[PDB]
Amino acid sequence: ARALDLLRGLPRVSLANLKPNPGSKKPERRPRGRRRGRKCGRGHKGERQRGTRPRLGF
RNA sequence: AGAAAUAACUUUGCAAGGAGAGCCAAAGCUAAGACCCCCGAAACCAGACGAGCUACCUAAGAACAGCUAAAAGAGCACACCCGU
Ligand SMILES: [Mg+2]
Ligand SMILES: [Mg+2]
Repeated sequence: ARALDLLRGLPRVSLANLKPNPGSKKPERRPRGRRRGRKCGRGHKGERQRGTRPRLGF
């Protein structure tokens, strides 16, 4: 084929070369820094923030 | 001191079928990736431990000078007790 000819002049494939397909492994989000975490997205004081808002549909 | 589903979005496989039984299917299924904090009440209920402090009670013991007065929850006043 065409690509199979490309592989001949590249380095050997091994577990040091692999990669995920771009766009698959979305990066993670952690509350650290001035953007992600100062209130970590939970908003001002209120039962929204503490994780105590009424049941779904109240 | 940011743990996780329901959908959605992205990338793969296979595609009228997907999935290694059960499930879904009028382009859908299978897989992965992403997203939901920490400290703090007065309390409540159950079972234990406490009357060597203090409140009261029981058994058997102990103390209460001297003076005045004689059988009195008597007067002055030590030990003793209390705490204006
Ligand atoms: Mg996380
Ligand atoms: Mg006693």
